[PDB]
Amino acid sequence: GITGTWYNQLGSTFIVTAGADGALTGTYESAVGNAESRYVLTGRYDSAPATDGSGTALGWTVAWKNNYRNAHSATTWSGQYVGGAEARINTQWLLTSGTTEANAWKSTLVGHDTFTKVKP
Amino acid sequence: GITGTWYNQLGSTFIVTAGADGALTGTYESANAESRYVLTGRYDSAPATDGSGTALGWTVAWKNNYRNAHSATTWSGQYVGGAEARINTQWLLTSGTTEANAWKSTLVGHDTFTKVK
Amino acid sequence: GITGTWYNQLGSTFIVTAGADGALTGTYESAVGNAESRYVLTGRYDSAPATDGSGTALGWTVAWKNNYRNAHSATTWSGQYVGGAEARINTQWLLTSGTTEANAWKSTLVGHDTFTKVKP
Amino acid sequence: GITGTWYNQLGSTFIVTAGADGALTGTYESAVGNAESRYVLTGRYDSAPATDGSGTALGWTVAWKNNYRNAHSATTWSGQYVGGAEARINTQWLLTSGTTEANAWKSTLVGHDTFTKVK
Repeated sequence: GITGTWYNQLGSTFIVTAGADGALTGTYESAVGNAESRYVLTGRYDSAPATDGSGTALGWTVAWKNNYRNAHSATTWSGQYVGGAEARINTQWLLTSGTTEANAWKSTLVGHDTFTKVKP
Repeated sequence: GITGTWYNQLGSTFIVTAGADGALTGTYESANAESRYVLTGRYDSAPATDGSGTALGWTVAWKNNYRNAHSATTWSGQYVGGAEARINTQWLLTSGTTEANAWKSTLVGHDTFTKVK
Repeated sequence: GITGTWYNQLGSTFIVTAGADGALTGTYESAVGNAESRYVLTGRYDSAPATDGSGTALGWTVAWKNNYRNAHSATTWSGQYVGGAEARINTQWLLTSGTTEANAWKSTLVGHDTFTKVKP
Repeated sequence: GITGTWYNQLGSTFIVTAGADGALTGTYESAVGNAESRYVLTGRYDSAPATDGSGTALGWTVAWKNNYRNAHSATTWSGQYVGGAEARINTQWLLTSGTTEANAWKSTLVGHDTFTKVK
């Protein structure tokens, strides 16, 4: 299932536990950006997905502050878990930095990450 | 300044506690108990003090004890304090789909939250 | 209709002509970023919208190169025109910069612009 | 390097001409290529990109109306072209449908497409 250790296409490490109540908890270690070591993540997933072959919807957030760095920013990943021989979590993400109002127009980056249980 | 009740532009209500460890926890009501859902997320607990906003994000999975849309929304944005405080966000809403329908699985939009209705 | 001079919430100026064949042409002047004076835009719109009260879908692109500056980037706006007492074009946009592969993960900003024929 | 036929990961095809002035013009279609699947495309690209190894920024729009059908929607692709023997156009896209105001919150889909010169 969702619980386990996942890697995105750039080598970031996503260590997640999916709880009975729909909770996602764990740590994220980024391979890019103003980041170093692990950061806390929390999120939610559908704990009773459809039974028609559909994926399992989920999302989570990392605020890029830990005991060693603070980038004044946060990423959310929104996506779905797809089971099978090679399980996969396909996501799109938004990375918002704290800005002044005049700079808010350039506050948010967008991209897509795919996660598997093997290193890229 | 984040902890409390917030209201978006379309009649939703966003109730949150910002914990000392960077946690966001609370409930989201998209319109009674049938419409309330758990939310969890994170925020920058040590933001800059130069006029910049406070970065944050949270997730709602659209399942409760009454309904299940097989979908989840993430909001990514920043809190801005002051007399007219706001949380300005962009969001992604992914539905569980088959592989053939995955290309149309994700909606995008934006929400602005205020402390007054 | 769509043809006219529009302004977004930051004061950018969008001068557009909607042709009978579905073509959008005109110029864009940005209130923000590495930009000066007018830039070419081209795009498309639905020349036969639904008759059920729905808006009119459209989109356009600006490459941020003109005779004065070149930011090595391009924005696309995707949205719909909504007729009314206060006509409005509501959009969401993607701004992609030319980058190296190592920097591609942070190549794309995302936002939302609303345009009116009155400058806010 | 942009002018020619490109294929995405899901069976769509587009033929584009990159003009000297920065114009993109052409047609977007399905793998089958039947007339009912073909739509006009129009966009812009950076006609003087950097020389430091960066990609070439571009974007284009397709409104999903042709002589045969009308989905009352339009997609914009925003991305960069990367040349070489394994040339690519890497994009993210937004697909907005015309909606009433009550339904505008769910008017816009987002995704990503990768285009290659080979099927």
